[PDB]
Amino acid sequence: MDIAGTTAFITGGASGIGFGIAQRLLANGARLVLADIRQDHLDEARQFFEERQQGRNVHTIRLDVSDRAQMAEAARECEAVMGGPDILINNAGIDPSGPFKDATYQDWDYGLAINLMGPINGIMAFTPGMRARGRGGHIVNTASLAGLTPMPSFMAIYATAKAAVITLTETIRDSMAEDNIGVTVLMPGPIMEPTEVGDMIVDAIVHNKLYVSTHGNWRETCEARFQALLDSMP
Amino acid sequence: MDIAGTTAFITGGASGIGFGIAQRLLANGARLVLADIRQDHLDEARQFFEERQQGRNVHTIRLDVSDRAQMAEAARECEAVMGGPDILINNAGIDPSGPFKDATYQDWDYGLAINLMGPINGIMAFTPGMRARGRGGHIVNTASLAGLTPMPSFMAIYATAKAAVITLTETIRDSMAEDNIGVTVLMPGPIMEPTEVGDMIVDAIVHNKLYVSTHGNWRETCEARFQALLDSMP
Repeated sequence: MDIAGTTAFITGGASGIGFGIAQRLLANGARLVLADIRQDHLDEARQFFEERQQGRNVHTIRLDVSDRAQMAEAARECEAVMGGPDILINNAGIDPSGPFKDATYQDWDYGLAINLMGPINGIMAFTPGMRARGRGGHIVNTASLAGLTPMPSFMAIYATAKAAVITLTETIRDSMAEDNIGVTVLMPGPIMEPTEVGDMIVDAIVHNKLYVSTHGNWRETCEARFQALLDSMP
Repeated sequence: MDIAGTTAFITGGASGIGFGIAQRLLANGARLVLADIRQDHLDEARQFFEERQQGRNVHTIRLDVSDRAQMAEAARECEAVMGGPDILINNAGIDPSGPFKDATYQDWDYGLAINLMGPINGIMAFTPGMRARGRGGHIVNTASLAGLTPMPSFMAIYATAKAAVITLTETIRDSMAEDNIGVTVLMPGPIMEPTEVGDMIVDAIVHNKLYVSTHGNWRETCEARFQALLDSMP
């Protein structure tokens, strides 16, 4: 899809990959709504754009992506203030990792709430409008290569959630396509510069690419896992 | 591990795959605790074994695997009544499929609660004892080939949950290994006789196999997905 003239709503938008994506979407003609849990991060992020004389095209919303009522409110605020959005970037995450025997129900609940239910809540809250407005759109979900390559037990919660996000994104593709909404799952490793990731995401939105991986260092470990899965099949 | 003289706790144990696993574990010398949400199913399953003079080796518990308090109760009752368990089969599932546009938060919460949090709750409630008793054990989680091969959007919730269970099982392996507890993820297709699946699980427990797939029909479709993932990697 064409990025020019669109509005992008970006969770975890005040730092890291989310902020790199923000920069490159704005550079390609999008207006921005940055959502994040930290007030100070959001103000710093908009100040960056302020210094580049683009403050009027960036709005910020303090948001907990696990709060479904807040997510619905944010979708209405986005539409009112900046329009749309046409582009939804579900990028917020957290890392609940630690010795697996020390893991608690609270770790599981929080880990899944942000990393898995965040994107689900975004899809639930934003797609009714994205479908109804009828001008297409795009959804990017940030997963991780930790959702694909074999991971150790101290990363069980994170890996489990991010694997789910990969399959979620794959599986909703046909449903979203009915209303000309493309989907992409972003699978980072160690974050390469955020604006480089941003440009990969620009390409994925423009050309409707399902998969974006930032690194290839786990090609062989992934291949080995994939082969073991295949070998299990009679 | 040797199955003879062990106790197996099996969720969704009163029908389908769970009951086939129950049958073959008992045939290999395990005592059984069958857990299921349906009391009438449990009664029928109990009767089946009673008529084959195996009644005193089977115990039934009505259980909602998404209820953590009930799961804690079940672990206490299992240990008291039948001992152990040495073998934990997290097999309960449900399918909230339907047009993805019409999916509700309730569909997602139910789908994830049973299919993903069920096994997590089983692990959390049962593995402390399995570790403490110090005689090792085995955990089988029932996922699905739907968690691996590309699925249509109307199956998004099920596919998402089952993909997560595959990764859950992979990642916890090294933690469970510390206490000589092996793990297996079972990935079924269309259910082939349940007892045939049961024998695959006997083999997995005896030989500590990480993966069991019941069908080879999705080899090529999985290969294509895996290749697309690999191709995304720089």
